[PDB]
Amino acid sequence: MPIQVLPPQLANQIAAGEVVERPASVVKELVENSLDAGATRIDIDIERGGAKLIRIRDNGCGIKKDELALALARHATSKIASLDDLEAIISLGFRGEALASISSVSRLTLTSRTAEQQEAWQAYAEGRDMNVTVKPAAHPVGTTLEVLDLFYNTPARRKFLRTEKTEFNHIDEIIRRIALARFDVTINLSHNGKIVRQYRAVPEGGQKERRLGAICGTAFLEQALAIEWQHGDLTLRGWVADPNHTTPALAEIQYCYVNGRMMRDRLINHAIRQACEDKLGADQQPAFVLYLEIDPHQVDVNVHPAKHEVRFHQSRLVHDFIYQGVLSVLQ
Amino acid sequence: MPIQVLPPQLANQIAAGEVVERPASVVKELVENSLDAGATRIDIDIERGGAKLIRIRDNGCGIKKDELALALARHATSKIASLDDLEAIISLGFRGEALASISSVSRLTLTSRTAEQQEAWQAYAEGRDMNVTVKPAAHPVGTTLEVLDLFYNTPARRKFLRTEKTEFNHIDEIIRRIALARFDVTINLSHNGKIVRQYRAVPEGGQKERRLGAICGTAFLEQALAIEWQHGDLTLRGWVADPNHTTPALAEIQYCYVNGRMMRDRLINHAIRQACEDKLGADQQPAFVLYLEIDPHQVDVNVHPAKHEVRFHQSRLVHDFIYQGVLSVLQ
DNA sequence: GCTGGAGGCTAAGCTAAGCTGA
DNA sequence: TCAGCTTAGCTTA
Ligand SMILES: Nc1ncnc2c1ncn2[C@@H]1O[C@H](COP(=O)(O)OP(=O)(O)NP(=O)(O)O)[C@@H](O)[C@H]1O
Ligand SMILES: Nc1ncnc2c1ncn2[C@@H]1O[C@H](COP(=O)(O)OP(=O)(O)NP(=O)(O)O)[C@@H](O)[C@H]1O
Ligand SMILES: [Mg+2]
Ligand SMILES: [Mg+2]
Repeated sequence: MPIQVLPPQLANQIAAGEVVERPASVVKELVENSLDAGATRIDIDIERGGAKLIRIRDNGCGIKKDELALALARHATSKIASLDDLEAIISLGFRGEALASISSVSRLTLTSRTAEQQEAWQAYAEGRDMNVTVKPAAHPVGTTLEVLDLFYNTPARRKFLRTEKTEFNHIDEIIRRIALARFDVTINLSHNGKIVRQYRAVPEGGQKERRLGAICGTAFLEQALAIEWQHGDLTLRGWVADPNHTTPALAEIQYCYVNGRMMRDRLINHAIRQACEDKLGADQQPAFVLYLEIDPHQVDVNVHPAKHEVRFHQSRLVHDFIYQGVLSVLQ
Repeated sequence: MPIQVLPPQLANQIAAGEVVERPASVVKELVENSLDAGATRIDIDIERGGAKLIRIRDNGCGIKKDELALALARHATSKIASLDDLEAIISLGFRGEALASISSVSRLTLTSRTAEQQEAWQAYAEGRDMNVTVKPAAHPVGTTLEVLDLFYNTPARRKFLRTEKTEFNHIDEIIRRIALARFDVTINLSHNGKIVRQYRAVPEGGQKERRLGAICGTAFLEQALAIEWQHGDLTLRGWVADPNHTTPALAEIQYCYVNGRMMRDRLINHAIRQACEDKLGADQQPAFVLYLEIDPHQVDVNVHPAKHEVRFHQSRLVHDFIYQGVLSVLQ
């Protein structure tokens, strides 16, 4: 058997194996792409638990017609030009294996119109080589993605899809986590056409209690302890629940963000777990939302396909900083 | 800010961010390539903790000149042709992004000679466009990879290399895990030219115990309890230590394999952790080397870039099966 | 003697609570 | 004001 180059559709389907875990991961990737384009209104429209239709609409800068084809392509992005840019990144996007993977394992139609361009355009990728065709359409300034029949072309991945309810629950979990990360963009979720969740954006210099309550819950809000802890460029803000009377209903909310990204990292969770176990004695594991800010040069984020976990250049210092911050919180 | 295709060197450097974590990951990837290729003698030579030179030599099938050129390329492999092959994986390779990534973040000089072809060939990929140069060389039947000056051209990642000692410790850990996974191949590790570890291959139907002692110490062997728990298609074989007198020195040995690949999976580790914490006190978490064998269709392995986390189609059944197996072991 | 790095399910069905229609 | 339907929480696989 010879060493032969995989056809681009097959290569993208393999990339979809790591970056597209469930319909929830498709919603996360498309929402992040909209947020990086400076969008303020995000309208997500899940149908049949994401298996049938996932539609995301935004009021972002859009994708001009000629570059629409290269947007759907693989290893093609407008967020890095060289390794130096990758060292100091601010966007939620580095590589071009985001739209390529989803378009490979589904029927992805990309409708967009930039503010400068008068007329909107559609683009969808099909075939063994994933060629893209651009048809004219009507849309306001912004972009709309429709992911239809997810894993239609990969029978094995469809076998992995769970029931309609659980898949929407995972999509709702990702929407809630994105909404907390950015308290400045309105996110409107809708399942089977019936509105499920609406978060109205609090403007810069506003009250953060209302939206956080709508996402976390009233119990978390009345039991929230807002914090601010700085040892230099390391700054840890956010709300931590009180462990004295935390209920199992509140236990599900354990989110941590590093420079505005969703972190499911071992180091940070372990630091909080040690802090909780030291000033309590047992694993009550109280609810918390922590926003950590560091120079992007002290952190490496190109570590995981879905960019959940992160590698810190100052691992022991960051662990000590988070541990001291949570220890101060429990006072 | 236009959408531009990333140059191949940059794209491969980004892939290296996820697949090439440390010199240990480079040793793991190159050793896996040799085993699947069919090798009985693997000779690894780490110099200056992997930072200066990593050389892996095998007695495998080798790579002919034209296929040698495509070996260094990205998305080029001889282990999958279509999705059906990806469903029915019996090899340790799916994508072509491992050698492309290592050749991107280092000076990779692949040298090989197949059994049939007359003479050996040395091939290396260089430049921002990653052109491949194939010069003549001398080598017996098999292949040799030399990774020199790891992360020389990526200063951002070199700062993450810890020391000479720790990097070799991680390489030694991966070598011991590979050796246990296949008791069929001789693996000879050498640091700065001084032999550190030698494991001689036990012939088919041979006694495993002596090699297991060389990898996990005599204490594991006097405290070993072999198992064969089989329910339906699921078979959990291997050796588990006794928690009655387990030392912290033995606690480092917690390896688990799914269809003969090294798993750092959340579901499996969690199941063993629950089983140990139910029939023990003070979180004893005893040492174990357990081989799970499952139908290749009921587990998905294309889940993580470094392939140490699997997605099971029957998550609850597999968790219960492993939990029951370890619970039976602890009596 | 000092120094790195942190193990840690997941999903479906049933029952209870709240809101809307008769 | 009471009954029925939908959504959330809990339990077992
Ligand atoms: N909603 C949007 N509005 C405007 N531009 C967009 C939008 N979505 C995607 N784009 C652009 O289109 C390109 C498509 O590439 P993509 O694969 O999404 O890159 P990425 O976001 O950097 N990838 P990743 O690292 O996986 O997150 C991006 O570089 C964006 O700049
Ligand atoms: N030691 C070796 N001996 C023989 N053939 C080899 C060897 N190493 C690599 N090859 C061949 O070169 C190709 C390149 O493999 P590589 O780029 O590492 O990806 P892969 O191993 O096929 N998949 P992945 O698990 O992602 O790394 C393989 O398909 C093999 O056919
Ligand atoms: Mg993207
Ligand atoms: Mg490989």
